Amino acid sequence: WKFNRTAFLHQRQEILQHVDVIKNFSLTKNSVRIGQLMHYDYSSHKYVFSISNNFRSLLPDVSPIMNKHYNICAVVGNSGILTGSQCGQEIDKSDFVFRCNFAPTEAFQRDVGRKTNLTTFNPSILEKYYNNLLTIQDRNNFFLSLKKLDGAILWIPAFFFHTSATVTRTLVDFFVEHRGQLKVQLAWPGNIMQHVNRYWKNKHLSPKRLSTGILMYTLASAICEEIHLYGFWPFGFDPNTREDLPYHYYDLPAEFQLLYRMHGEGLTKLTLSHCA
Amino acid sequence: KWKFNRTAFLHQRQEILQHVDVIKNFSLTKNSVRIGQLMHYDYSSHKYVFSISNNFRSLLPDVSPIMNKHYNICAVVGNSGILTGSQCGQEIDKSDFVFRCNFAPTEAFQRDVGRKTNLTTFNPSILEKYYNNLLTIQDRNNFFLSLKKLDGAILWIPAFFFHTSATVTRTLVDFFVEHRGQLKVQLAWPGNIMQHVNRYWKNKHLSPKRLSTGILMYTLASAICEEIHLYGFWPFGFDPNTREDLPYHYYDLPAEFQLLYRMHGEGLTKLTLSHCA
Ligand SMILES: *[C@@H]1O[C@H](CO)[C@@H](O[C@@H]2O[C@H](CO)[C@@H](O[C@@H]3O[C@H](CO[C@H]4O[C@H](CO)[C@@H](O)[C@H](O)[C@@H]4O)[C@@H](O)[C@H](O)[C@@H]3O)[C@H](O)[C@H]2NC(C)=O)[C@H](O)[C@H]1NC(C)=O
Ligand SMILES: *[C@@H]1O[C@H](CO[C@@H]2O[C@@H](C)[C@@H](O)[C@@H](O)[C@@H]2O)[C@@H](O[C@@H]2O[C@H](CO)[C@@H](O[C@@H]3O[C@H](CO)[C@@H](O)[C@H](O)[C@@H]3O)[C@H](O)[C@H]2NC(C)=O)[C@H](O)[C@H]1NC(C)=O
Ligand SMILES: *[C@@H]1O[C@H](CO)[C@@H](O[C@@H]2O[C@H](CO)[C@@H](O)[C@H](O)[C@H]2NC(C)=O)[C@H](O)[C@H]1NC(C)=O
Ligand SMILES: *[C@@H]1O[C@H](CO)[C@@H](O[C@@H]2O[C@H](CO)[C@@H](O)[C@H](O)[C@H]2NC(C)=O)[C@H](O)[C@H]1NC(C)=O
Ligand SMILES: *[C@@H]1O[C@H](CO)[C@@H](O[C@@H]2O[C@H](CO)[C@@H](O)[C@H](O)[C@H]2NC(C)=O)[C@H](O)[C@H]1NC(C)=O
Ligand SMILES: *[C@@H]1O[C@H](CO)[C@@H](O[C@@H]2O[C@H](CO)[C@@H](O)[C@H](O)[C@H]2NC(C)=O)[C@H](O)[C@H]1NC(C)=O
Ligand SMILES: *[C@@H]1O[C@H](CO)[C@@H](O[C@@H]2O[C@H](CO)[C@@H](O)[C@H](O)[C@H]2NC(C)=O)[C@H](O)[C@H]1NC(C)=O
Ligand SMILES: *[C@@H]1O[C@H](CO)[C@@H](O)[C@H](O)[C@H]1NC(C)=O
Repeated sequence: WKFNRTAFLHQRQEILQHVDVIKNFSLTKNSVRIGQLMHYDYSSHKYVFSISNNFRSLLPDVSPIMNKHYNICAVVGNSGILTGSQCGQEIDKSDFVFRCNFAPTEAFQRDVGRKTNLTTFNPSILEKYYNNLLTIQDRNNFFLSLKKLDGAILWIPAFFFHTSATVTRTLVDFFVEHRGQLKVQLAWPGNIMQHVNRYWKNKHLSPKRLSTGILMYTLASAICEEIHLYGFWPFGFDPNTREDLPYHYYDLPAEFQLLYRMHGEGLTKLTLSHCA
Repeated sequence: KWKFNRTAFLHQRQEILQHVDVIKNFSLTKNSVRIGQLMHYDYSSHKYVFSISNNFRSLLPDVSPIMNKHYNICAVVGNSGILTGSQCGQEIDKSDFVFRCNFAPTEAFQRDVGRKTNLTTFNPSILEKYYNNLLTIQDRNNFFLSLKKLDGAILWIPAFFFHTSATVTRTLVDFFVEHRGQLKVQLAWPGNIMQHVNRYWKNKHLSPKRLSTGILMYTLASAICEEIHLYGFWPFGFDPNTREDLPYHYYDLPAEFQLLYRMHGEGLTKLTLSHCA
C-alpha cells in the first residue's frame, strides 16, 4: 500500500465543499438559543427537544477542532478482526486516535491500544451499561470511565434518534452537577447528517443510516494529513484464516466496500491483518 | 342518616398533627434542599437516587403552600366509577376546597364530579401514559393547556415515591423551567414523607407496602379542613345499591376503603356511596 497524498488532499477539498466540518463537528454556545427546538436527523420531524440553560452551558465556545492538525490519525472501529491483531503499538504511534461508542481499551490494549483522543457516545449507552445513572454505584462507574479519558473529546450525537431524548436529559444533568471536575471535552453535533450524506451520495453509498465509521472518516479528513483505519470488517470470519470472529472485539457491507475502494486508490490504509 | 361528630374529628386532627408535621411534609421548599443532595424513593430500594439540580430547586416554593390556610368544608374526590351518574357535581362544588387525584379530568364529567379544583395530585408517570413524554409540539401544547385550566390550584407532584418516576421528573422539571412565569399553577413537591405518614396510620390497623393517595389526601385535608367529605372512593366493580357493573374509573385497594368506612361510621368524615340529593 502506498499513500497517494495528492489524491487524499483532493478528497479533503471535495469533502469540505459539501460539509463545513469544523462547524458541523459541534454546536457552540452562540449557535443555539435557550428555548430553540431541535429536530432529530433520523426520526419523524414531529419529535422535538428544547434547549435548556443547562444544555447550552455544556456546549463549547469554539469548535474543539478549530486550528488542529494532526499528521497520522487512526480511526478504530469495533470489529472482532482486531482480536489477536497486536495493532496496539501501531495505533498508539498515531498522533490522534478516534474510537467508536465508548469502546473499552483497558483489557484490550495489545490489540486496540490505549491512546484515546476522541470517542463517540450514543446516549443509549447510559441505559444499556450504566442503568440510567440511577444509583450511586452507576454514577461512580460513569464518573470513573470519564476520568480515564482525561482530555479526550467526547462526541455525543444527541439529535440522531428521538429515543435518545430522555437519556440526554440525564447526561446533561450529570454533566452540570459534575462541572469543573473532569477534563473531558464535550462536543455535541447538531443536525448534520443531511449535509454529510450529500457528499457520500455521489460516491454511490446510499443507506438508511450512514455508519459512525464513515462519519468518523469524514471528520478525520478535515484534520488529519493521513488516515489509517483499523477494526472495519463487517463479516464474522477472518479474511486470512477464515476461522470465526466475534462480531465485536470486546464480546454494514456497503460501507466497507467503499473503504476498500479508497484503500485501493491510496486515500487511506484499511488494515485487515495482524500488525506485529 | 350520617351525623358529623365534630368533637371526635377535632380529636383525630389533634392526634394526626402531633405525629405528622403536615404543613412541613406537604412540600419541599427552596431552603430545605441543597443543590447536589441525593433524594431516595419512599417505595423503592434505597439504592436508587435522584440528584437535586439548580432547576428542580428553582421550581420549589419558598414557604409551604398550605401554611395558615383554613377551610370549612373540604371535598376529597377519588376516581372510582361510582361517581358516574351520581350528580355529585353541585354538592362537590359547594365545598370551600376540593382535592382531586391524578390529574383527573372534569370538563366532560362536571355534572357527576364538579369543575372546582384547588389541589390535584400528579404522578409524573402521567406524562408517559397520556402526553407521550412531551416529545412533540402537539403533546407539549396539550400539557400546557391542561395546566392553564387549573388556574391557581396547587399541583402536588410526588416525585420521590417510585424510582420509575426518575426520567419523567427530568422532563417535567425541564418543561416547567422553560415555561416559567406563564402559568399561575402553584407547584408543590413532597419529599420523603411516607415513613412518617404510614406510622400514624399503622396503629389504626392499615398495613400496606404502598399507602393509597386517598388516605394521604385525607391526612393533608385533616390539617386544613374543618369537615371532610369523601367522594369517589369505592374499590369494587359493582354498584352498592343496584349491583350493576361499574367502570373502574369514572372517565374510562380494599384495605383503605374498610378504614374510611369505619371513620364514616364514627362520624369523622362523610363517605358518599350513592347518588347526591
Ligand atoms: C415530615 O415531618 C416530620 C415530623 O412528622 C419530620 O420529622 C422530623 O424531622 C427532623 C429533621 O430530620 C427530625 O430531627 C431529628 O431528631 C432526631 C431525634 O431522635 C428522634 O428519633 C426518632 C425520630 O424518628 C424518635 O425516637 C424521636 O423523634 C427522637 O427524637 C435526631 O437524631 C436528629 O439529629 C434530628 O434533630 C425529627 O426527629 C423528625 N421527627 C420525627 C417524629 O420523626 C420530617 O423531617 C418531615 N419530612 C419532610 C420531607 O418534610
Ligand atoms: C508526517 O508523517 C509523514 C509520513 O510518516 C511515515 O508514515 C507514518 C504512518 C509513520 O509510519 C511514520 O513513522 C513514517 O515517517 C512524515 O514524512 C516522512 O518523513 C521522514 C523523515 O522524518 C522521511 O524519511 C526519511 O527519508 C529520507 C529520504 O528518503 C532519508 O534519507 C531519511 O533518513 C529518512 O528515512 C520520509 O520520506 C517521509 N515519509 C513519507 C511517506 O513521505 C512526516 O515527517 C511527518 N511530519 C511531521 C511534522 O511529523
Ligand atoms: C453544517 O455545515 C453546513 C454546510 O456548510 C451548514 O449548512 C449551511 O448553513 C448555512 C447557514 O449558516 C446556510 O445558509 C447554507 O446555505 C448552508 N450551506 C449548505 C451547503 O448547505 C450547516 O449550517 C452546518 N450545520 C451545523 C449544525 O453546523
Ligand atoms: C491523545 O490522547 C492521549 C491520551 O490517551 C494523549 O496522550 C497522553 O498525553 C498525556 C499528557 O502529556 C501523557 O501524560 C499520557 O501518558 C499520554 N497517554 C498515552 C496513552 O499516550 C495525547 O497527548 C493526545 N494527543 C493529542 C494531540 O491530543
Ligand atoms: C362522638 O365521639 C366521641 C369520641 O369517640 C364520643 O364520646 C365518647 O363516648 C363514649 C361513650 O360511648 C365515652 O365513654 C367516652 O368517654 C367519650 N370520649 C371522650 C373523649 O369524651 C361521643 O359520644 C360521640 N358522639 C355521638 C353523637 O355519637
Ligand atoms: C361551615 O359549614 C357548615 C355547613 O354548611 C355550616 O353550618 C350549617 O349552616 C347551614 C346554613 O348556614 C345550615 O343549613 C346547617 O344546618 C348548619 N349545620 C350545622 C351542623 O351546624 C357552618 O355555619 C359553616 N361555618 C362557617 C361558614 O364559618
Ligand atoms: C378553589 O378553586 C376554584 C377554581 O376551581 C376557585 O373558584 C374560582 O374563583 C375565581 C376567582 O375568585 C372565579 O372568577 C371563578 O369563577 C371561580 N371558579 C369556580 C369554578 O368556582 C376557588 O376560588 C378556589 N378556592 C380557594 C383557593 O379557596
Ligand atoms: C493518485 O496519484 C497517482 C500517482 O500515484 C496520480 O497519477 C493520480 O492521478 C492520483 N489520483 C487519482 C484519482 O488516481
